[PDB]
Amino acid sequence: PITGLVYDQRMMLHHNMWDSHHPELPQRISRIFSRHEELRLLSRCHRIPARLATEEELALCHSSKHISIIKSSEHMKPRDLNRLGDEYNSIFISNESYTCALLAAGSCFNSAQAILTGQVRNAVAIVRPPGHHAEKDTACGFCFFNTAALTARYAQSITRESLRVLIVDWDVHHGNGTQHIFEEDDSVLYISLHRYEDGAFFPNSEDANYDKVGLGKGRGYNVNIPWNGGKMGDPEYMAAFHHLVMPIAREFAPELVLVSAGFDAARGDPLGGFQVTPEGYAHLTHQLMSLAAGRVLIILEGGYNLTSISESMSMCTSMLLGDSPPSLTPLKTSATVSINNVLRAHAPFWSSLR
Ligand SMILES: CN1CCc2c(c3ccccc3n2Cc2ccc(C(=O)NO)cc2)C1
Ligand SMILES: [K+]
Ligand SMILES: [K+]
Ligand SMILES: [K+]
Ligand code: NA
Ligand SMILES: [Zn+2]
Repeated sequence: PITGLVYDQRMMLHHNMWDSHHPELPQRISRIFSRHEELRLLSRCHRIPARLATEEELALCHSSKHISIIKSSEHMKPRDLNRLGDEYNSIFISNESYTCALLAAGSCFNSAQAILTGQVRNAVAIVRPPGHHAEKDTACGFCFFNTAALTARYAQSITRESLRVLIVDWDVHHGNGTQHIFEEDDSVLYISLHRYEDGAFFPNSEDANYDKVGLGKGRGYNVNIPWNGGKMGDPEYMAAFHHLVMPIAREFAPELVLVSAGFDAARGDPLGGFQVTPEGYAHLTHQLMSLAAGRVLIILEGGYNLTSISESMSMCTSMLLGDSPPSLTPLKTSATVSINNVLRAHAPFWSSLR
């Protein structure tokens, strides 16, 4: 009946030397950590130490070439960091980036280990840079290595290959890297909710549409819930959880739940354009706690309004600690259309949807 928390100020060292106001700020993690202190949540958690991921652990999901290229940035001059970062879609690199990415992943491995060895019931990881856009062979969208995907494979490496891991990705963006890593895998159920706008929203691929249901033995094990038609908020997220996320998750019966917990769908986020409230995130967390005997690890992804992310992630930790959920309209038409499209796509695979 204990909640773990991992945070290490060393992850602040990754920075954008050309644009100090770039939204993926060092202060994202320190602001969230400070809010946990202010709300007296930190003293209620068991502190789990950060560690570096090893290169062998990175190789659970990533190619040796990709690992070595990112590692090579540790001693690069500015011009070379710029050139390397520009090889990718939406990446900046500093000499500290590789270490920080290692720390984000190893923090999550230690948290998964703490849950699976029974030291804690659940945990929260206040980490950066984020992970879910990183692919086997490339960095993308602020992400170097796919922390959540690696954590699922790490968990399987200390239990069994077929350990059932649910990844719920509520960052406003599609976790293209996570989808691809697990596309043929029935051991890892990936469920993403994301703004899509028929491909107009980053990362601008039809891979994020509802008809991408998985491949081969993984068919049915990839659930994309794509939003179209502008601002969505608590009503739409609650409805998606009620009709899709929770029924599928219960049927899958995960043994571990990882949350790719971006807070860029939050009210106030300049990039997401959505209105999910801190109370909304608390309710989503509380629902997920009903799965996997409560074995839930919340991993920070995106989220760029410092006040919004600090309040939102803190509310999630309050839920993990067992606090009562806070008090919480009809859906937008396009949201009903999205949910129905996903229901039709997934009813062949999940009896709970029929
Ligand atoms: C072109 N628009 C979409 C893409 C984009 C925009 C943007 C603005 C500032 C910095 C990065 C930006 N990016 C790249 C970008 C990449 C990843 C993420 C992300 O990881 N969000 O959680 C957020 C933004 C605006
Ligand atoms: K998502
Ligand atoms: K999958
Ligand atoms: K289909
Ligand atoms: Na260890
Ligand atoms: Zn995002």
